[PDB]
Amino acid sequence: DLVDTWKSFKPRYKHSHFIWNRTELLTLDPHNVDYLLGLFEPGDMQYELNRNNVTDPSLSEMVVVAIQILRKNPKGFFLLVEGGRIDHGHHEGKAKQALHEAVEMDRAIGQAGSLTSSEDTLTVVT
Amino acid sequence: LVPEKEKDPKYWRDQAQETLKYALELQKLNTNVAKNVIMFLGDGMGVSTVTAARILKGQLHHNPGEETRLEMDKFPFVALSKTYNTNAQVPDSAGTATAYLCGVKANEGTVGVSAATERSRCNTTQGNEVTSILRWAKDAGKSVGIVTTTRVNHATPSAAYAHSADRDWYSDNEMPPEALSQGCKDIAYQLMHNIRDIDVIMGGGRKYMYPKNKTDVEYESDEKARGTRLDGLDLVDTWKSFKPRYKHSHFIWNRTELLTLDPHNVDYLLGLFEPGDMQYELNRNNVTDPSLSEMVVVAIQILRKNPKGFFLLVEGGRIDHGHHEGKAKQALHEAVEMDRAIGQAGSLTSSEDTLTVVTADHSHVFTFGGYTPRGNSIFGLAPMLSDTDKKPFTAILYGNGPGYKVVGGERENVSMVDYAHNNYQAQSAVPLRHETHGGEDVAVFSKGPMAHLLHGVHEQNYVPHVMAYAACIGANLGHCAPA
Amino acid sequence: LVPEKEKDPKYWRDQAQETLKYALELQKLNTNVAKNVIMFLGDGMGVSTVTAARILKGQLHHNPGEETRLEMDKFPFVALSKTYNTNAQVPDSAGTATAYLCGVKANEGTVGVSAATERSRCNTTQGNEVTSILRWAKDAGKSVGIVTTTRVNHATPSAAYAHSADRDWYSDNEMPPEALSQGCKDIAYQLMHNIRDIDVIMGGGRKYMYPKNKTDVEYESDEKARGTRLDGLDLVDTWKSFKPRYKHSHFIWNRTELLTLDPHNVDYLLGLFEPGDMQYELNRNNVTDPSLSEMVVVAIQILRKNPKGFFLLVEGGRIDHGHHEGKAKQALHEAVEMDRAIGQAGSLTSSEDTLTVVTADHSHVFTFGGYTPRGNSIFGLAPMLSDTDKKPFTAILYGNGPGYKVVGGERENVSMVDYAHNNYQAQSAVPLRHETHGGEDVAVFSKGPMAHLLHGVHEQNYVPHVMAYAACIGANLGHCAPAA
Amino acid sequence: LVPEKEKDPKYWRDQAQETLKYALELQKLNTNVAKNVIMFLGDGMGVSTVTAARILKGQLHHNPGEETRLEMDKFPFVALSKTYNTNAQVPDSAGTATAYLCGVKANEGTVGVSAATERSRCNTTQGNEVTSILRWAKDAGKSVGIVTTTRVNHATPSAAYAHSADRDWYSDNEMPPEALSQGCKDIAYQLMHNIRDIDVIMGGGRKYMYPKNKTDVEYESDEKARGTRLDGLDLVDTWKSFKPRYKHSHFIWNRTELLTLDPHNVDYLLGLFEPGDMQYELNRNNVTDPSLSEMVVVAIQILRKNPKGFFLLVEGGRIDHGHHEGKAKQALHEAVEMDRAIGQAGSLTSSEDTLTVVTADHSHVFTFGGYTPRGNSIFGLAPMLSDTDKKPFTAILYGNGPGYKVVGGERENVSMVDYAHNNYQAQSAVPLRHETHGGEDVAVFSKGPMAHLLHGVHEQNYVPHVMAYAACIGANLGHCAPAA
Ligand SMILES: *[C@@H]1O[C@H](CO)[C@@H](O[C@@H]2O[C@H](CO)[C@@H](O)[C@H](O)[C@H]2NC(C)=O)[C@H](O)[C@H]1NC(C)=O
Ligand SMILES: *[C@@H]1O[C@H](CO)[C@@H](O[C@@H]2O[C@H](CO)[C@@H](O)[C@H](O)[C@H]2NC(C)=O)[C@H](O)[C@H]1NC(C)=O
Ligand SMILES: *[C@@H]1O[C@H](CO)[C@@H](O[C@@H]2O[C@H](CO)[C@@H](O)[C@H](O)[C@H]2NC(C)=O)[C@H](O)[C@H]1NC(C)=O
Ligand SMILES: *[C@@H]1O[C@H](CO)[C@@H](O[C@@H]2O[C@H](CO)[C@@H](O)[C@H](O)[C@H]2NC(C)=O)[C@H](O)[C@H]1NC(C)=O
Ligand SMILES: *[C@@H]1O[C@H](CO)[C@@H](O[C@@H]2O[C@H](CO)[C@@H](O)[C@H](O)[C@H]2NC(C)=O)[C@H](O)[C@H]1NC(C)=O
Ligand SMILES: *[C@@H]1O[C@H](CO)[C@@H](O[C@@H]2O[C@H](CO)[C@@H](O)[C@H](O)[C@H]2NC(C)=O)[C@H](O)[C@H]1NC(C)=O
Ligand SMILES: *[C@@H]1O[C@H](CO)[C@@H](O[C@@H]2O[C@H](CO)[C@@H](O)[C@H](O)[C@H]2NC(C)=O)[C@H](O)[C@H]1NC(C)=O
Ligand SMILES: *[C@@H]1O[C@H](CO)[C@@H](O)[C@H](O)[C@H]1NC(C)=O
Ligand SMILES: *[C@@H]1O[C@H](CO)[C@@H](O)[C@H](O)[C@H]1NC(C)=O
Ligand SMILES: *[C@@H]1O[C@H](CO)[C@@H](O)[C@H](O)[C@H]1NC(C)=O
Ligand SMILES: *[C@@H]1O[C@H](CO)[C@@H](O)[C@H](O)[C@H]1NC(C)=O
Ligand SMILES: *[C@@H]1O[C@H](CO)[C@@H](O)[C@H](O)[C@H]1NC(C)=O
Ligand SMILES: *[C@@H]1O[C@H](CO)[C@@H](O)[C@H](O)[C@H]1NC(C)=O
Ligand SMILES: *[C@@H]1O[C@H](CO)[C@@H](O)[C@H](O)[C@H]1NC(C)=O
Ligand SMILES: [Ca+2]
Ligand SMILES: [Ca+2]
Ligand SMILES: [Ca+2]
Ligand SMILES: [Ca+2]
Ligand SMILES: [Mg+2]
Ligand SMILES: [Mg+2]
Ligand SMILES: [Mg+2]
Ligand SMILES: [Zn+2]
Ligand SMILES: [Zn+2]
Ligand SMILES: [Zn+2]
Ligand SMILES: [Zn+2]
Ligand SMILES: [Zn+2]
Ligand SMILES: [Zn+2]
Ligand SMILES: [Zn+2]
Repeated sequence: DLVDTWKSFKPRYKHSHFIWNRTELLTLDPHNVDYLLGLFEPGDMQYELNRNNVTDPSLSEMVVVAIQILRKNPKGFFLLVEGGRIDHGHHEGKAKQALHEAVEMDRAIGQAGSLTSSEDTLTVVT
Repeated sequence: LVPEKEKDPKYWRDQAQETLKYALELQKLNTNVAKNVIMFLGDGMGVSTVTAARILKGQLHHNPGEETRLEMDKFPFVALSKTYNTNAQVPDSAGTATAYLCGVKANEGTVGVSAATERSRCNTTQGNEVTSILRWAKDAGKSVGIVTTTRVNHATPSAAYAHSADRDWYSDNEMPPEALSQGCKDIAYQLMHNIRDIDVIMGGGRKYMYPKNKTDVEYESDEKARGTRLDGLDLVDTWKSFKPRYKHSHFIWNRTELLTLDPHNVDYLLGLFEPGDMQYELNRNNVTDPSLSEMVVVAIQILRKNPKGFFLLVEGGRIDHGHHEGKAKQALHEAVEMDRAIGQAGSLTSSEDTLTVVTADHSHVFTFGGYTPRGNSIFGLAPMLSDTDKKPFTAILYGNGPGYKVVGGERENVSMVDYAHNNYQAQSAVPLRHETHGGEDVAVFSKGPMAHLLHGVHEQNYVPHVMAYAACIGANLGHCAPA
Repeated sequence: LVPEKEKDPKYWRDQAQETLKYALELQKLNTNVAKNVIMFLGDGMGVSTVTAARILKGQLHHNPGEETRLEMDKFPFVALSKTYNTNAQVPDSAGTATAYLCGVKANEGTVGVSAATERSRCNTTQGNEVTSILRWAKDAGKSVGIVTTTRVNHATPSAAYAHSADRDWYSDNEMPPEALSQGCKDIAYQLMHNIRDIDVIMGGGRKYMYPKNKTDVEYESDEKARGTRLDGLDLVDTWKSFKPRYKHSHFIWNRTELLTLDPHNVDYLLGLFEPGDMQYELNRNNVTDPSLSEMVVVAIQILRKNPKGFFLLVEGGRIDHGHHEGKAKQALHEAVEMDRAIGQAGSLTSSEDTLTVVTADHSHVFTFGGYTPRGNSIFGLAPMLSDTDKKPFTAILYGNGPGYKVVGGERENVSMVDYAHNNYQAQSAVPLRHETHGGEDVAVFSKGPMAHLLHGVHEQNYVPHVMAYAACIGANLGHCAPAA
Repeated sequence: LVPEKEKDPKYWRDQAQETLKYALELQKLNTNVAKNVIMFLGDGMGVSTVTAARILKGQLHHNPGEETRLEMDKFPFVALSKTYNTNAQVPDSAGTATAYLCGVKANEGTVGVSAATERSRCNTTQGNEVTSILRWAKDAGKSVGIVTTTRVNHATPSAAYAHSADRDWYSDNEMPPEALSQGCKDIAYQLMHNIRDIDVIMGGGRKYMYPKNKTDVEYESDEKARGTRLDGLDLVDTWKSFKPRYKHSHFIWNRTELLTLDPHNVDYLLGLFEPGDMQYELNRNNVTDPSLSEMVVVAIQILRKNPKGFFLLVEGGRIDHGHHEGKAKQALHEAVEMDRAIGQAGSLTSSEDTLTVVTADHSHVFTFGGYTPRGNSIFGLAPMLSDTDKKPFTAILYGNGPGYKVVGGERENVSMVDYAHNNYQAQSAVPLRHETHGGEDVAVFSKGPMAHLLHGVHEQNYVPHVMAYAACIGANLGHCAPAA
């Protein structure tokens, strides 16, 4: 049980949670969780156009609380964000899914820009 | 002798009431968290050895000796350790090291494996390994150190990192060809491969790292110091290879390089100062070779950096070898030198966040006593001759060992020899090439967070469990659990 | 050997974590007032003696041995005691007794006096006497008891009541004329006159209580069992003559009497079962004489009456004698017999209000090694022969003593002999008529109220200062003061 | 007593070469960054006070005393401090405090200001304030603490936080209406207002914190213990209000509360244990008042939470008062208390990252002499009588102070009195109500990072410039600068 293994490796004076649906994500107090495991689908998450608004979060919703947690460390943070279903949309030849997957990551890039500062945060998009 | 102050009862009552005051203050238990964790292992340092070593330390200062306090005599909490191996009543060096380093009593001649393993048979090893508190530390992000005066592949240090079926398998030169075909790796090879980020390693075992017949740097004129690996490998080069190229790693081999260093500048240290075991403190080279205290100091200085702390294992080895030769003056002087290291380590850290543990793996058949007067030199004689053979005898006597001397049915008249010599072998009851271990319990000295948990008569494997629970490392971490 | 269950790492990991769990609950420290105090003194039972005895107690049950838990092993708190005398690096039975009973360290050969007293000089006694915890207990209304298997005027029990410049002055027959003329009195006389209402006295030494040449009540024909006193006093009668008559004072001398008595019915007990010392537990007459455990239970049942509590000094006395003789089997069985009495005391008292200490006055040069296999008989042999002279050797070996045996040249081939005998003397390095003591530290075992006050490496005389603090007796009553 | 080992030349040579061996290893200098900085200020601890207190500490363990080693004696590096003020030759507690805590020498009676400020003239305070190492430490992000046995608004502690033109302005009750109307605020007021986040504040002065005529928590019936504040402010409440509410800020006033706190949970501590100064340790109430070592231990445990480090100012301040009263036994026993506290601090910190400094502010005219024999009680007599008047004299003798006593034209035959008494005032050359300070130099004891920088004869204001440089706080940050 690698979810158990993930929990066990963490010192339990810290707050480790693990979640799987969107309600648990938007309920967390980011100021109060140190370790988070969010696995929301058995395989890949659905396309944004096919997302279920109640059981599954968007990419921006995940990126926002992800930044809010990582900021607590005084030494900074590193964050890797993958709008990685653009590729799956192009592979299927469904350009309407690929472009909507791209717009969603751009919305996320805008949210990340509001939660950090150009003066001390470097953001690379490629 | 009788000091004048000890003839006054108020002195002994004043002393006991101060001790009673400190005992009451110790009720405020230290329930902090062991950010750092140091274990001092006196090899063969039984209860009889610590008392004689205490008397020796004071006698070096022209005091009677019995009233001296060792550095470890100042640790607040003392326990007794049942040292027996799972297959040996009188235990050995390796199987005990698995007990106090891994938490599992094992078989004689094995390190890092449970009792399911059989000695020298390798197809009992896989699936039977056990991990050590050194591994538990690094897994939790701490730094780790191995400092010793024996070889780094000797039985006691090897239980920190290795999992071998025979303690004799130093390098692959010392292995049977059957065991190579089964695909088993010697201890020296295992030092550089199981935990590839041991920050500090200091001790001996230089020739088990160089290819066979390759000359040694310090003793080129000698061949018993030559390399031993049929591998043709170079584990010094190999050591340097698993560290990130941008980190500061050094490798030293003499004393000058040790003190030359900037601890604030080294991330990974490797010191191998002799081809095999390091020279007795009483025989050490001031110029070329460091002492155990010197090595402990820069070891702690390097390991102090890690914000999550460190674990350090110091083995005051060669206490064991001294008794094995029957030369008690060497074994006692090795014990006093480890006590200097306990003192230095006590100042470079704080008891508030550093749990330090001092103990032995087993004892020896070492005794002393002839109703000797107060202040009598620990290597001196009893006041009376034998009421059986009208000859003097030394306070120190061994159960067995090479001190047995008989000039044809006649036990040696000791007033004709230098019994206070460094290499003198006190008499024994049964002659052997080497004096044997002892099955009696050993003492456990502890100071720091949760040091009070080592309280009574414990099985030897219980020791690392406590040090694990205090640092919040290993298989149980409920000490850091806000209940 | 390897027992099957110990091949699993889960067995050691589980067993250890249960020991950790108990040690964590030990943090909540017993701080109640010691209503009762019990001291067990294994005379000469050093660290190496207790382990060999631990193996013996388990091998008498057909188990390997090393995994046995002695009744004293179950005690929560262990400390180490520095045993040296003011006068001696390697201490004796008497000077150490003054340390752990009177709180002051003294010269070898003396009891109940400071180091200002010089041995065998009587004019050095007055002004330098030190009192015992057995007296501090009595001055606080507690009942007091002394149970031993040596003479009741031996060195160890006599520190609780006597003050002498020589342990050797058992009766007035043994003192020099200058000592008698100088005013001081023999130890046996002191047992009846110093503190004249000791509740329980048991052990040997009967021949020192009756006038000279008085035939013993047991051995009418044994000369050496005849009385010794030149005084003429019947010290058993002097004992009877000192008690309040509205109390029941019984003198007994055999085992049938001891178990005939009704505890809740007898107030003062003096039981002297042998002329000299008591027989070893292995040589003990099952009919005429009682075991030490049988004496401890009868002693306790009499001493629980007093509402204020009691103090009881028990002495596994003949362990020291066993090592002095080279007979490891006798010394080891004496130790095991004392441990049985420890568990006997743990069932008749509660650790809630009873502080129990088990320790020793000093050690011996007794060892056992040889890399013996797991489960090997403690009296058995080492697996290998001597690589020097090809002949085997026992696990148990001594430093010095009468076990030395070179047969006109070579040392004895012990396959021809009886090394498991009760009276076998294991080989030694230096031949002596009597094996000597060890200078090493000895172990302290503590359970009960404030037992945690004995924690590390301590001077020997620190022990009664702790017992007297928990019991709220002696010089310092701060534990019963209005505080916390 | 002439100890037998000291008659052997090899003993002194073996020892000297052992001292020589250690000094050679000290050449490997400790040049790490001083994460923590601790300063022990022995108020009035002259050079003669240190040797006298050293002999005292050893004689409390039944030793001769002169060979005894104080905890401060074991400090590696020693220096001398020129203690004069700009105002005065023989300095005072306030002007020196500005020197060794703010790095600037000042006029007597003026804490926290320079020599441009004239004493009692407050129109000269603005523009002349100098900040302390405690403020530099707070500005660097470190926790800061103040532990003393005097009022927390006394001269020595007030230099760490206040800027005042007069040491006598404890509260507004003791200020002149000119200085109050001119706009200046009390040391007590500045304690809660200048640095509002001082983590640990422990000592005396409970009365200078509460409105006038409020009764004390300890001594309700004492009129002299009632509050003094004329502006009606509960400064103890002002303290709590300035801290955030999620923080654990406690305030305590007796020993039971201090030893009951869990340091891991308290964020800001304020301990005020007496209305004014605290009792001498020889007069302390073990039930209601903590010792100076007990306060130092808990303070270090709280300040240790900060990852950036901490600064602690400890003041064994009543050494100075004991000398002023002419009572050496009090002043000497005050010093031994600070030395015990120094030993506790060295147990809770490491020399690898903690620079500890022990010094005084000035000395007294206290001497001991008379060619006393080895081991002579420091409070005892000289071995001979006077050549002149044939009466004995004590080893301790003062230059001036209340000890001056002539029993009608002739000085007092001290064989009639208790010269060893706790309150005995040894005789002086000139009668005064209070013994005066001394102009001689004091010692400085340094251990930890860069401790070797305090090396020779130094102006007293040099001390805080070294401690700040080692901790990378204040003006010069060159120790943490990257290159070299
Ligand atoms: C999202 O996950 C939470 C947590 O598992 C769900 O809440 C649980 O719901 C079940 C049944 O409704 C209850 O038995 C549990 O007690 C609930 N747990 C908690 C912590 O609230 C929630 O129902 C899930 N929502 C969706 C839409 O899947
Ligand atoms: C300790 O080891 C160092 C390192 O090998 C020795 O310094 C070397 O000395 C030789 C000739 O003296 C030079 O060729 C090397 O270049 C030196 N190496 C370094 C790293 O400086 C040093 O001599 C040794 N000291 C002793 C006493 O053996
Ligand atoms: C043990 O050897 C010593 C000498 O080393 C013997 O004692 C000496 O004997 C000679 C002649 O018999 C005397 O001149 C000396 O005065 C003796 N004393 C010393 C201190 O040398 C001793 O007798 C020997 N023991 C035995 C049992 O033979
Ligand atoms: C134990 O001692 C008692 C007392 O001396 C013995 O009992 C008495 O023996 C006498 C004659 O031997 C009888 O006349 C009494 O009736 C006995 N009294 C009692 C109460 O039995 C007893 O014989 C001794 N026991 C042993 C086993 O020696
Ligand atoms: C020690 O004594 C034993 C027993 O007397 C010797 O063992 C026997 O030796 C004979 C021949 O010497 C064999 O025939 C027997 O079988 C042996 N006994 C057993 C039980 O095997 C032993 O040889 C002696 N050793 C020495 C060095 O004297
Ligand atoms: C030390 O101070 C504490 C706190 O003020 C005192 O504890 C209080 O005692 C009073 C009785 O005088 C009780 O009514 C309070 O409930 C107690 N408070 C707490 C938090 O327990 C304590 O009595 C003082 N001790 C001394 C010796 O003065
Ligand atoms: C100082 O006082 C002491 C005693 O107070 C005087 O010495 C004693 O005087 C009495 C009375 O004559 C004698 O019995 C004692 O023998 C004297 N000595 C001692 C040690 O008590 C002493 O004479 C006084 N000195 C002066 C100069 O007044
Ligand atoms: C949720 O899903 C429904 C069904 O596709 C859709 O009508 C709606 O726009 C989605 N978003 C919401 C409710 O925010
Ligand atoms: C390996 O272990 C098995 C155990 O079933 C044993 O039978 C076999 O002999 C071992 N290997 C060799 C080469 O002996
Ligand atoms: C080591 O130093 C000591 C110091 O005096 C000296 O006596 C000894 O000869 C030296 N030995 C070596 C091997 O350098
Ligand atoms: C003790 O008694 C002896 C015997 O006469 C005597 O010579 C000596 O002076 C006495 N000493 C003391 C201190 O009483
Ligand atoms: C004790 O009684 C048992 C059982 O009757 C007997 O076998 C044994 O011999 C007796 N004890 C002794 C020492 O004889
Ligand atoms: C300050 O005021 C006092 C009187 O209030 C006066 O004597 C003094 O000269 C003034 N000093 C300055 C600098 O104004
Ligand atoms: C402090 O404790 C000591 C301990 O013996 C006692 O003698 C003294 O009277 C106590 N004093 C106070 C004021 O509690
Ligand atoms: Ca989902
Ligand atoms: Ca070398
Ligand atoms: Ca009988
Ligand atoms: Ca108070
Ligand atoms: Mg080893
Ligand atoms: Mg005895
Ligand atoms: Mg002051
Ligand atoms: Zn792709
Ligand atoms: Zn070993
Ligand atoms: Zn060994
Ligand atoms: Zn004894
Ligand atoms: Zn004995
Ligand atoms: Zn001052
Ligand atoms: Zn002053």
